[PDB]
Amino acid sequence: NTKYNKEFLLYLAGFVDADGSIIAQIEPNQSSKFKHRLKLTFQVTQKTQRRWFLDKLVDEIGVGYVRDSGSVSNYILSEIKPLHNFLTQLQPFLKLKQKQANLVLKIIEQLPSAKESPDKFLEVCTWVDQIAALNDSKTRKTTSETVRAVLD
Amino acid sequence: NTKYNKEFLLYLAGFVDGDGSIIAQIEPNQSYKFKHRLKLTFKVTQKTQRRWFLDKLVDEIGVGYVRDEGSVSNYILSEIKPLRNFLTQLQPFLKLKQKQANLVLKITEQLPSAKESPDKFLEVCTWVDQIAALNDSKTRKTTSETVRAVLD
DNA sequence: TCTGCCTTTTTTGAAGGATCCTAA
DNA sequence: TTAGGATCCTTCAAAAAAGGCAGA
Ligand SMILES: [Ca+2]
Ligand SMILES: [Ca+2]
Repeated sequence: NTKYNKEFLLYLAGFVDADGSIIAQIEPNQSSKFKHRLKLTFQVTQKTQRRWFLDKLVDEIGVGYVRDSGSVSNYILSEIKPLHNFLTQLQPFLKLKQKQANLVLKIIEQLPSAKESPDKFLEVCTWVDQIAALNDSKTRKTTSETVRAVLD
Repeated sequence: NTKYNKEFLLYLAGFVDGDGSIIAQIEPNQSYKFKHRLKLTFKVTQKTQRRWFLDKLVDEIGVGYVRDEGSVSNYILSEIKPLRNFLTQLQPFLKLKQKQANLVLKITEQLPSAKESPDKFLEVCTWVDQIAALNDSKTRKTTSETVRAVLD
């Protein structure tokens, strides 16, 4: 558990509320127990000319990585434990994405029990739905109702 | 002056570096002495469903206003004196738009003596050029060299 | 099985301007 | 003339997903 300084988290929270994204997904997958799995991603996007800003963020957060997608680059953090540690410390300072971060934390904490009960899995999938509802969601396909249908 | 608190300025600088814009323009208009005027705008854009965020900004900055543009809204500050007071305080905390902020402050400081000679109006115009260079400029038309219709 | 990373796509929600109006 | 506001336009630079591979 890296501890992050407060002035860093305040500025970063403003920047995340603006250019960042807290993304929760349900992905069909026949080899997982309930034929789906959850993905949680913290992302900060920026034009590739300013990839230096994202490279410095990776140094400061101490985990995650930067990838180029031609025109733009993204800082990505997905690994569950460091994602939990990071969002736990950022969320107090968030204003537009606070609810999404707290949902992600709730999901992460219930993950252990999600993976042994289909109705607990479903409940967690409804929290994913709530995240997407708070985001500017436009291309989403798999929802908790997709999961419920498939569970037979 | 209105003296802003530190935690407000940290968060806002991150938000501004993300969704904000520090804009300097040279507008052609035959009724100004030099056939142009300088226009300086601090802008924060957000989707209109989140216009309450921008309304709150008016209250916290204590000047400026919010304009609905249909799909998105903008907080706008361009009145020269409060703009100068606000950017002076925000500038230290900016990381992507710090130079643009300092150019606007520099221009503002010279405006008075700008409206009193060619050569020095043109000089200020090159400082506008430099802010546009720092921005992701894509639709700019009137530059300092356009202003060389001051040539007679 | 489970997780984290890789690749790619969609559609804006921003950014960064240009131009027009009007009082004092 | 001037400052500040009002209307508008362009072109992305973001956001927010989708789908897939493979090592553990
Ligand atoms: Ca944004
Ligand atoms: Ca941005």
